Amino acid sequence: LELTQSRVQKIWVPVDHRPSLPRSCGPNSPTVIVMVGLPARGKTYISKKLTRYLNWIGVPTKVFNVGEYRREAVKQYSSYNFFRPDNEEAMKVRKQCALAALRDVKSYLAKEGGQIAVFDATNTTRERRHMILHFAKENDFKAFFIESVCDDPTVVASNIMEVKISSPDYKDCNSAEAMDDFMKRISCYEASYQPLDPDKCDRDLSLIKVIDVGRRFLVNRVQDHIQSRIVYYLMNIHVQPRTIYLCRHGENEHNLQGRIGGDSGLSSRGKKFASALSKFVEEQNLKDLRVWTSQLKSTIQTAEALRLPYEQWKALNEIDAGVCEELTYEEIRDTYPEEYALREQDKYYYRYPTGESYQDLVQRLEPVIMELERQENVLVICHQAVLRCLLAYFLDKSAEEMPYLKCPLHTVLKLTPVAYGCRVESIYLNVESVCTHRERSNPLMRRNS
Amino acid sequence: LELTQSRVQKIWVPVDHRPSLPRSCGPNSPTVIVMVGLPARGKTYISKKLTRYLNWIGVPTKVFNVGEYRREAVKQYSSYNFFRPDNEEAMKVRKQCALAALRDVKSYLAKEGGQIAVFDATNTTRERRHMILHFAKENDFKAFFIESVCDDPTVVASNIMEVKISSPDYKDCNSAEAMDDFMKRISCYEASYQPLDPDKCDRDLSLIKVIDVGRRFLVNRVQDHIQSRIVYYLMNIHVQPRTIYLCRHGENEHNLQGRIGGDSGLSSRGKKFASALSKFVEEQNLKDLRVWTSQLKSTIQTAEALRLPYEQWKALNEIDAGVCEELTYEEIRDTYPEEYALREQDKYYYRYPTGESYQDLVQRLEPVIMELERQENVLVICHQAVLRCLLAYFLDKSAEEMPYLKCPLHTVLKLTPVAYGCRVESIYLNVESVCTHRERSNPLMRRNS
Ligand SMILES: Nc1ncnc2c1ncn2[C@@H]1O[C@H](COP(=O)(O)OP(=O)(O)O)[C@@H](O)[C@H]1O
Ligand SMILES: Nc1ncnc2c1ncn2[C@@H]1O[C@H](COP(=O)(O)OP(=O)(O)O)[C@@H](O)[C@H]1O
Ligand SMILES: O=P(O)(O)OC[C@H]1O[C@@](CO)(OP(=O)(O)O)[C@@H](O)[C@@H]1O
Ligand SMILES: O=P(O)(O)OC[C@H]1O[C@@](CO)(OP(=O)(O)O)[C@@H](O)[C@@H]1O
Ligand SMILES: O=P(O)(O)OC[C@H]1O[C@](O)(CO)[C@@H](O)[C@@H]1O
Ligand SMILES: O=P(O)(O)OC[C@H]1O[C@](O)(CO)[C@@H](O)[C@@H]1O
Repeated sequence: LELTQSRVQKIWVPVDHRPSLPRSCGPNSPTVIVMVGLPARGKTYISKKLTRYLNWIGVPTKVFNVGEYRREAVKQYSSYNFFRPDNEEAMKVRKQCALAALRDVKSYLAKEGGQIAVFDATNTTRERRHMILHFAKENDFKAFFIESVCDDPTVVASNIMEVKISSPDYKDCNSAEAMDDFMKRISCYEASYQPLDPDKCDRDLSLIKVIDVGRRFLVNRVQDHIQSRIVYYLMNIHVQPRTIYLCRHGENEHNLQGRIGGDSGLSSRGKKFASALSKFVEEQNLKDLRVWTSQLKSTIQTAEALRLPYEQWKALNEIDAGVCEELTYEEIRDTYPEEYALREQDKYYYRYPTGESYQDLVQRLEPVIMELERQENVLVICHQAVLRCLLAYFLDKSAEEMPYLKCPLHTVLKLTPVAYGCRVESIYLNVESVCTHRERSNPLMRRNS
Repeated sequence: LELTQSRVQKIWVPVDHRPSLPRSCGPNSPTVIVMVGLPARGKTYISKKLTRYLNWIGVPTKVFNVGEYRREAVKQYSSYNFFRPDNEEAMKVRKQCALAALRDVKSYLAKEGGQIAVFDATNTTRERRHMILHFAKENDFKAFFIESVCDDPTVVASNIMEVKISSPDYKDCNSAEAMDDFMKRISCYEASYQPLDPDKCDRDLSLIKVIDVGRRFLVNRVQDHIQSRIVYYLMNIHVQPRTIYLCRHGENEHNLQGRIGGDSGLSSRGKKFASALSKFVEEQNLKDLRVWTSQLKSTIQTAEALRLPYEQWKALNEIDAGVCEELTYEEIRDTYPEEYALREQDKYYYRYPTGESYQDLVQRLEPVIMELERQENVLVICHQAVLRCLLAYFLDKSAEEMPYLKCPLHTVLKLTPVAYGCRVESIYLNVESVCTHRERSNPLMRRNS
């Protein structure tokens, strides 16, 4: 009925004429995601990636790798003997490591504002899992299990070579031995490993059993929206090798006049960039390649130069500056000085009058991201702000740094799957253009001054 | 490089200066969705609903119910004897009915522009399914299977009472007998019913096995984006009883001046509507109720009147009229006569300059819809165009009629799950307001006139 619009987010909230003594209060249950499976099954991989996605879409998440807790308690690794079921002392340390991790999980979900906590450990026994349930139960946390099952020696072998042997545990080992020691380590967990059994013992557990690297899934009783998304997400990511290329439209006319937004076409240099891009793609010699653009003339003209089928996406359109479209930063500061200042102090959440915020872009780009995960080779020709959002997702950058990532014109960012994330390579196509990057940039409201 | 922007959709396409003799060409493989399971398992329900969703998001889909083909070939039903495995003649008719349906499936996917075809029949035998694969294989159609398994007599019994007994097959029967005849009919299919076996015989088939009304899922090798969505969709819909209420913000100031868009607050009547709405909600006496609004002041003020926690969604914001925001239809016709005319001849695809189209709303509302499916009781306070889109989804209205659906101010649309769809009830809260509904509305370009 009677409200006021927040200055940064432009959100309508009710005016709280806090009486004499303003009462605050503060601070949807948090979720503990429990990874399950033998080592070298991709649990850490899934953990890190899922967390990357969730934080990007706005759900604060953190991974709690029990392994790191162990490396912290036991300075240097020696061999798999540490993991033998008969190693009574090591068992105490391992148990202590897991409980210490949960301790931090409690502090995260109950005292640091986190919503999701990924408990990354083998958690291969009903006994370990029951303990976690109890823990969750007493702290009022929902529990969701993700088990990875893979009995393909080629896969396990490969997984070991990609992330295991180069672990700090094997700092003083050659491939031959690290590989041999890890295999023995896995054997240690095999005897008491009790996979999840939803059609029986684990009927009441909320879980997803990822089988044969995503070939098949077994989902049991999803509880909420959050558990709905993850499941959706896990069923769309793959591990096939491929490359993702990201770049902006060749320089446009508004770029030259320092004008934001609009729908201007390519400048002579922008067109030059287009051919260069065509040459670059040709040289990459990719068997197949999808090309995506926004619906703004700028990106489509660039795509045309490629002579390849491309698909337009309205979601890739540049951020909408509202009443500031087509205006220069100078004109914005002069006409909307307060709006200008507000954006500089909170560039991620700031929303343009009748326009958008970087936050809006993320919600808007979520489906572009979901498709990128499903695809193989893809070239995305877009815009500065948009590019920053996608890049933030792939490179796991925070919301605070997202609106400042450097995404120059005429430059292609080549992204490749490496280890637990994405490797990025920058390739400038050698065509001049303007630079549209802008970095971040009291006494009277106090006595004495 | 050199393109032109389409007048209606504002989409940048390359100029095709069709040479002397313009060549056209024309017209992603189509998909045949194969339903599997004993009768009264919700296959038709799933079929119709999935098709409702798909067409709404833009993927042309149609259901091919073999049952209707049979009722068409055999004027009147008599009893389950028709379905006995020893009824050699009926078997010929049934086979003929299925093949006739596929025939229409071919014509749909290959000659009518359809993308998805839902083959709705029990398809309970490996033999029937293998036939469908062959069919698909020879027409270059992908094949996806959805099997519904339910061994809960209470469920089957209930399903029978809700959609079976009231079938035209039982026009001359009382509940007692229709129920008894249907049970015998189901027995007929039980002997040769071979459920899907993904971990064996059906390993290479793309399928999802819905178990215990969604309690559990078994997904096997999703092939594309399309099979990704459906799966996601099926895992989010439920059949619990609940109600969805939809209405617009109480009348606002711009409403009074005949002004579109903007972010004006409630008028005195709009506020009156707010209290009325509060009274209405109270009288509905719902155990729980979620309230959703847009981020425009109008809907939030309305929600405030309820004194209930509500969640804002940027996706629910009214359609964006671009450079026409805050303008009157009169001012639009006068200032942008051509834009005005263009919108009237293609109201669904038309996009406002630097604004949106009803088509954009759908893509934008997809996640609102997905959440509505996951929830129980929900009150959505929004806007005319937005409301029309949601209503179009629930009432299965076409894109052509969506921008004209009647969604008056101060009126609540109560939606309830009934049969295979949604029942709608309109409740006007008895508070005056303006009417913002607008219906649809050569010689010189020819010789002689
Ligand atoms: N669902 C999966 N099944 C098997 N291997 C996978 C899966 N997802 C990812 N991987 C692979 O596993 C490796 C990462 O394994 P890691 O996460 O360290 O295993 P773990 O934590 O289970 O000991 C990568 O090479 C990755 O490609
Ligand atoms: N996954 C499901 N399992 C069991 N019953 C369901 C499911 N989905 C919907 N239903 C119920 O089934 C009924 C509709 O059944 P119908 O589609 O005619 O069955 P069928 O086509 O299998 O003979 C409705 O009462 C609906 O609530
Ligand atoms: O509590 P458990 O089940 O042992 O799981 C965590 C353990 O797994 C290890 C299994 O090798 O994996 P990780 O690679 O995740 O570090 C150990 O470091 C750690 O002790
Ligand atoms: O080809 P089949 O496997 O018999 O499936 C379609 C058949 O199922 C029926 C099963 O009762 O169901 P429906 O309610 O879908 O009409 C019959 O009308 C029809 O003959
Ligand atoms: O996020 P920033 O640093 O304000 O830059 C935003 C601008 O970048 C551009 O893509 C190019 O200036 C504009 O269209 C957009 O308004
Ligand atoms: O779809 P229509 O019939 O053009 O009406 C659209 C308009 O409806 C409103 O919600 C009210 O006029 C406007 O904000 C919006 O522009």
